[PDB]
Amino acid sequence: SPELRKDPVTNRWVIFSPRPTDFKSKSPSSCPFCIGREQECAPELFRVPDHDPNWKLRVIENLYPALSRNLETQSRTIVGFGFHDVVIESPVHSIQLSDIDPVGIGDILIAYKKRINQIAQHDSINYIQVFKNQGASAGASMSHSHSQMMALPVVPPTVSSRLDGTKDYFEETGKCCLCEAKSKHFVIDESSHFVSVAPFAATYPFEIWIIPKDHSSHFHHLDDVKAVDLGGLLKLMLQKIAKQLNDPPYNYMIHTSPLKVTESQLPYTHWFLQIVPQLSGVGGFEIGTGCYINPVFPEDVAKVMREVSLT
Amino acid sequence: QSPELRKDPVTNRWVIFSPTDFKSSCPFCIGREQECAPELFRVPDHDPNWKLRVIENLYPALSRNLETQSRTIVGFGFHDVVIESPVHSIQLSDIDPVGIGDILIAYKKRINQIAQHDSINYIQVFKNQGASAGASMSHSHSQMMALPVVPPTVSSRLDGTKDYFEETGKCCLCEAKSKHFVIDESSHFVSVAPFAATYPFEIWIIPKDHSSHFHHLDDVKAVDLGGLLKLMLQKIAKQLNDPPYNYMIHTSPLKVTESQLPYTHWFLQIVPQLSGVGGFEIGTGCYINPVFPEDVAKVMREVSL
Ligand SMILES: [Zn+2]
Ligand SMILES: [Zn+2]
Ligand SMILES: [Zn+2]
Ligand SMILES: [Zn+2]
Repeated sequence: SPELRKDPVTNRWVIFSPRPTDFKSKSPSSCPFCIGREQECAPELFRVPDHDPNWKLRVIENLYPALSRNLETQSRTIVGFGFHDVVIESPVHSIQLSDIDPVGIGDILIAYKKRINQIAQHDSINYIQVFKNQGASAGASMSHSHSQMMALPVVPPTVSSRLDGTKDYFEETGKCCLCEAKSKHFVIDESSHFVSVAPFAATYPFEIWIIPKDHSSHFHHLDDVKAVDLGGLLKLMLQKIAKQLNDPPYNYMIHTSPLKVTESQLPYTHWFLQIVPQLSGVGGFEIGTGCYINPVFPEDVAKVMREVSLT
Repeated sequence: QSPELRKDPVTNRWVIFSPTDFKSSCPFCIGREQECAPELFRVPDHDPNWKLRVIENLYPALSRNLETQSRTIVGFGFHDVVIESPVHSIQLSDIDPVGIGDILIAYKKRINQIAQHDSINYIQVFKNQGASAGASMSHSHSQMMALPVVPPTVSSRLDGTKDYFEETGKCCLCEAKSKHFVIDESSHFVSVAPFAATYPFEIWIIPKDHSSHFHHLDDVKAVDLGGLLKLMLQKIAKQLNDPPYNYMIHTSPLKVTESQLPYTHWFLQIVPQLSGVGGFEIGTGCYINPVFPEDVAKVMREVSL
C-alpha cells in the first residue's frame, strides 16, 4: 500500500512503497591505529585510561581533516574552520565495535561527551556531528575500528529541520515528539534508559533510532550507567542488523542539540542515535527532490527485528 | 588547500568546500511494446514508427489508482518512463540535439496533461544511466515522477530564493553570470558551475531569460537546450571517463502562486555519479565537496570532443 509519511524530527516526506524477509546486504593485519604505532597518527587529544600506556581508546586528530582548526580567528562564504577528529575504539586491530563489550562502548560514548564539552568551549563551533562509518561503500577508509566527529561553525538542515519540526509539533500537541516514541514509532527492543524503534516515516529500510526514554535535549548528558546501558542496546542493535541483513555496510549518527540552543527549544529538543544499514542507493528522484523512497515499512521492520534470534 | 563553506539561495544551504584530476536486446527495444506497461502517447503522435514513447512505469513508486483517495497521505501519484530512442544501442548524448528537443517537448506535453490534476503539487523529471548512479536498465532512458506534495528540495529552493529576493530585489538565477562560473552558453542557456555546488563537477544549465516554468519550453529553445545538454554530457564523459549520471530538472510546483514568480526559476542539474556518502552527510545533510567550481569550469571549458 504506497503512502507518504513525515516525522517532525526529520521533517521531509518519504515514500513507503515496497519482502522484509528477503532484504539483505549487497554492498591488512595492522595499521597506524593499532596499539604501539601512535607515532604514525596525527596529534592526540586524549586517551582512556587517562594518560595510560595500556589504553582502551584514544581521541586523536584526523590526519586529513575536512575542516581547518587553524581558521578560528578568521571565523555567502565562510572559512574552513573546524575540528575533524577521530575516536579510536579499540587497541586491537580486527575487532568490530559490535563485538566490543557494552561497558567498553559506554566508555567510547563517554569520550564523545568529554570532547564535545572540550569543543563547546569554542564560541565559533555551533554543532558537532558524532558519526561512525563502517564499510567501504559506507565510507570506511580504515579497517581498524573508529568513529568520526566534526565540529561546525553553522547549524545544518536536518537539525534546523528537526528543531523547526518538533517545535511545530510541540506548540500544538503540547508534547516533545520523541517523548511519544513508544506510541508513535514501532518498538524493537528496550533497555533501562533507552528504547529502539523503526521510525514511523523512516528514511532508509531497516533504519533505527535508539531513543532516550527520559527527555534529554543534548547527548553530552551521558552518564556512566546510561553509557553502559545504551552500549548494550547499541551492541544489540548492531548484532541483529549484522545477522538479519548479512553484515551490511552501516554507519551510525548521533543527533543532538545546536550548541547555543534556546531555553525554549529544550522541552521538544530530544537527542537519539540513528543506525542506517546500507541496503540500496538512490537515483535522480531523490537527489532531485530531497524525498526518499523506502521499500520497507517500519511495520514490517519492527516485526523482523523482534523475530531475530541471537543464539 | 584551505577549506571553505559557501551558500546559494537556490540550495539555501552551505556546502563544505574542502580541496582536471578526476575521472572514471531489451523490452525497450523497438518491437516489444505490448511487453511495456501502458502508453500515454508516443512521438511521432500515433506513429507505429516511433522515436520516443511516454509510458507508465511497470513498477510505480506511487500508485496511479489511489487517485480518488486524498503527517501521512495516500500513495497517489504518477510514475512514467520516457523511452528516449527505439534503438538499444545509443547514449542519450550520442543523440542528435533536435531529437533531444523531441524528448524535452514530450516532458512538456506530459506535464500539461498532469497539470490538469488538481491533486498534483510537483512534477520532477530525472535521468538515470549507469549502475552506480542508480540505473537498472542499460537502454538509454529517463523518468518522470508526479507527486501530491511539494518535496524537500523545492521547499528550500522557494525559501532560499524568496529570502534572497527580499534582499537585493533580484532573482539569483537571472544573475547567473555574476554568481556562477560560466563554462558555456547558447542563444538561450548558460550551463554553469554553481557558486556553491553540492557535488564535485556538478553542472547547472540555466535558461537565460526568466522562465519560472520548465513547461514554458518551446521548440527552438527545446533544441537549443539539447545542443548544450549534449555538449555538457559529452564533455563530462570525455574528461571524467564516462561516469554514470542523474540529471534533474528543477522547476516549479503546479500551485505556484503569483507572489513566487519573480524569484522562481527552472534549471537542469547534472551529477556525474562520483563522490561517495557516509555518516557525516547522513547525520548532517551538509555535503563536502573536494573540488571548487572555479577549477571545474576551467577544466570543462577546455574539453575537446
Ligand atoms: Zn588496523
Ligand atoms: Zn522528549
Ligand atoms: Zn532496448
Ligand atoms: Zn530569473
